[PDB]
Amino acid sequence: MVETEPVQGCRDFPPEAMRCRRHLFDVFHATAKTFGFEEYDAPVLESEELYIRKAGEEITEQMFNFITKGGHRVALRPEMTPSLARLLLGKGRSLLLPAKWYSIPQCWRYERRREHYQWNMDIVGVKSVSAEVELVCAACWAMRSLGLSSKDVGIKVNSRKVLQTVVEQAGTSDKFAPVCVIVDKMEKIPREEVEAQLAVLGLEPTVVDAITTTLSLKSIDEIAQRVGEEHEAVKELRQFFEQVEAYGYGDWVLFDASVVRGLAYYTGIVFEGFDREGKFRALCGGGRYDNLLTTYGSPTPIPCAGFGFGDCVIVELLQEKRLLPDIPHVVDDVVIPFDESMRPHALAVLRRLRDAGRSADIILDKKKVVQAFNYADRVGAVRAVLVAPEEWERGEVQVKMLRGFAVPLDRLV
Amino acid sequence: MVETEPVQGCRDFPPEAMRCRRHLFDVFHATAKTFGFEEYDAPVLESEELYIRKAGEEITEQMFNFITKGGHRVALRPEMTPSLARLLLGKGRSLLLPAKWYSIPQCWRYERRREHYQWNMDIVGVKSVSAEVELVCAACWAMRSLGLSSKDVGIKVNSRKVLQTVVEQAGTSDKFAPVCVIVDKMEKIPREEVEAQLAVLGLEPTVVDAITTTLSLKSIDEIAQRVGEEHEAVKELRQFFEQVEAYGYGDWVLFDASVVRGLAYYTGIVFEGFDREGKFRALCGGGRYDNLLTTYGSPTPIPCAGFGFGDCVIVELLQEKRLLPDIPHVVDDVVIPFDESMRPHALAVLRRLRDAGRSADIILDKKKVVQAFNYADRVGAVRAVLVAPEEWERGEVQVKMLRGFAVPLDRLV
Ligand SMILES: N[C@@H](Cc1c[nH]c[nH+]1)C(=O)O
Ligand SMILES: N[C@@H](Cc1c[nH]c[nH+]1)C(=O)O
Ligand SMILES: Nc1ccc(Cl)cc1N
Ligand SMILES: Nc1ccc(Cl)cc1N
Repeated sequence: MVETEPVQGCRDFPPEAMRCRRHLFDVFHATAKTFGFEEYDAPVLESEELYIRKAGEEITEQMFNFITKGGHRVALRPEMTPSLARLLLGKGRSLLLPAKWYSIPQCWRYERRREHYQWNMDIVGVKSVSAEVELVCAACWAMRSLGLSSKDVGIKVNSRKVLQTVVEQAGTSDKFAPVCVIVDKMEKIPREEVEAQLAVLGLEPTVVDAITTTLSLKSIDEIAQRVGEEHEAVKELRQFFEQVEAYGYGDWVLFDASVVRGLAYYTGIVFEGFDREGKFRALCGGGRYDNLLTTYGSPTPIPCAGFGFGDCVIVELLQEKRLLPDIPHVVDDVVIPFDESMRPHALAVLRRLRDAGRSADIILDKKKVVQAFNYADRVGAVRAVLVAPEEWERGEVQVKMLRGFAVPLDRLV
Repeated sequence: MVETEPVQGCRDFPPEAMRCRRHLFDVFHATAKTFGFEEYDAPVLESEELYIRKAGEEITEQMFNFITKGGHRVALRPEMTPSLARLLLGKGRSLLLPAKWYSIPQCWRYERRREHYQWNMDIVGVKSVSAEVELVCAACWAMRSLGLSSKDVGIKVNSRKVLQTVVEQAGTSDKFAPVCVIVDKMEKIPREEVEAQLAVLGLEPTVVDAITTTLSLKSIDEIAQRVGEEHEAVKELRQFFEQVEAYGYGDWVLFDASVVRGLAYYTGIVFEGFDREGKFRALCGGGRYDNLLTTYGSPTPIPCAGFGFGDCVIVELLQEKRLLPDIPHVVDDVVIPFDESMRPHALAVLRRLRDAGRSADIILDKKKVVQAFNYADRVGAVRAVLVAPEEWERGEVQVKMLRGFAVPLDRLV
């Protein structure tokens, strides 16, 4: 016998599971269309150097990578943003801006799940916080579309520019991205573990204190005290909250100075979806990354912002809230030939039903009417169309609503 | 600068290209729904042993495979059918039959394109030729849905049981699959090249002659002469053509004794889509594979049939026929704030438009009304909604159909 289980850390999607996945993706697609985003895709296989950012990120540490027979360093993508940037950089100035691009790539890791799907939404060429507003609104929209409300979830919001200043004032920008990465672990691991990693980086106790203090500031007015009420970060966050309020999602968003995210390239606003019961990891996460494309070699800086919204946590949350009823398969009609002699006519009928835009099966193998009705019920047919000899000569079939009257063929549809 | 081109043999899908892909996939999805097929998926990464069939197949020869760090032999799938079978075998008798499963997996190869998408349709648990009929009808349906007609394309049809007999009568079944694989190359390479490979296998000139002769038989009546009018293969092919005729696609299908296909596991009917101008490779291909699941270790034999329908040839054909007009992006509304002071109201309006199921952008960065209208035109907006101070106090906005009247907010939608 052959191994029936999938490769380590990977999921099979038989029909029942695939319907659940579809329910989720329909929402991501529908939301992207509602917000004017355009679909794109790129190869799951990318060059390894595309991710070599040298900042101690988990996403680069846990790369599912290998070498081709031709000796090329490749990887199954751990995230999409680098593919996006590559695509953007290749377009250059033929690319018209602003651009709003989205996708639902499978992404991979190696260390426990080794793949996940991640809805990516990104706005490109928009300097202002209106991009982040739109992005954050898209994510709430998606969650509400799935049945969640502001009671169930929210979106925490911060700016890395705050911490940028404190790192600048205590020194060298080259170390900022590495620090954000370490400081991201603060919620997870003890302060002792994070302090030591920051000290290992070569930062002194003075700057570490200031970092700690600023992560634990509770309101935007407190950030104004420490940084100034016209630090670009303050005006931006106020603009952001004002705009989200005006769109009607003020109950969904809030400030949190502890939110930095684990990715090196964020420069401005960052955000995280969360459940309001404290039970699950981040539902999504994102932010502004204005320098990435400059780092990839762009002559002109390209402002960007976006998020990723995984397919795991959201599903667990929806299951907990009882918002993932299994929805069984459906089909409009099941055509039932009275017997094999009636098959040709049954096919003709099947053609008519399908030509009208209906979803229709025909009983394929040899079986009794009563077996076929049960079969019809099992596949979730709305209607069973029995094709029998007597009715056929009257130009009719027998129709029976499952959720048996004689009907003229033209009336079936 | 970073490498902007994708990894060797792989395609990028920027928005313009992705729309073309979507047009094609919408059809595969829509067709699968019309025919009552159910979506499934499995990991692109599968165990290498899953494909070790030892019959000299191109699909196994050209495997994009590698070794994990844990020392496991894996591969990026060259086809889906083995994943399907694995999924089916794991379900066992909890699986209800017949089952009609479909997917659109990316599949890979290493040798020139190294990936392609392939619509897979498969019927499971159906002994009779009604499965093949349905499958063949689905493929024609798809092609017509894309704008092709019976003038443009057809589906060639044959049975391997014919050749099965001739191999049996001249000898040992273990060699049958290898022979089908060699005989598949007949159309491509010289008869001398195919003869030598069959002779290399250990088959004598007598059986080779008989093979050649039977591949070049032109009608079903000629196969009846050589094999008998009640060879199961004759009755099946007549049943098949009778049923396809009755469904209304008789002009789309025909017999061809040279069609064997390149895959080892086919046992009964096999078929190939083709363009009637002789310009392109196979558009799709499929057949019955009644022993595969027995070979994977099933206690009870499971009848199966299916096809794969690639995304390359079909597109070239549609391009040649001028049936792939580029269809530009569309969005219902573009909300234009008169200026930044109007942004909050513009957002509120944006919310209303989207709540009504409309697709809507808002101008995100700072720009002049006339720039924003041009922007609206460039994104293919059906309508531009200008939000200006004077109209706002009258409870109105300015609306202008792009494919400027004042309108009350409640009337916008
Ligand atoms: N790539 C990020 C999400 C993102 C998309 N765009 C910007 N950020 C992640 O995996 O967390
Ligand atoms: N796997 C086959 C197509 C197929 C699906 N089901 C049966 N056959 C191919 O790649 O050609
Ligand atoms: N980056 C990433 C890739 C794959 C999985 Cl399953 C999880 C993460 N976090
Ligand atoms: N099996 C296969 C896989 C990938 C490509 Cl691009 C082509 C083929 N034929």
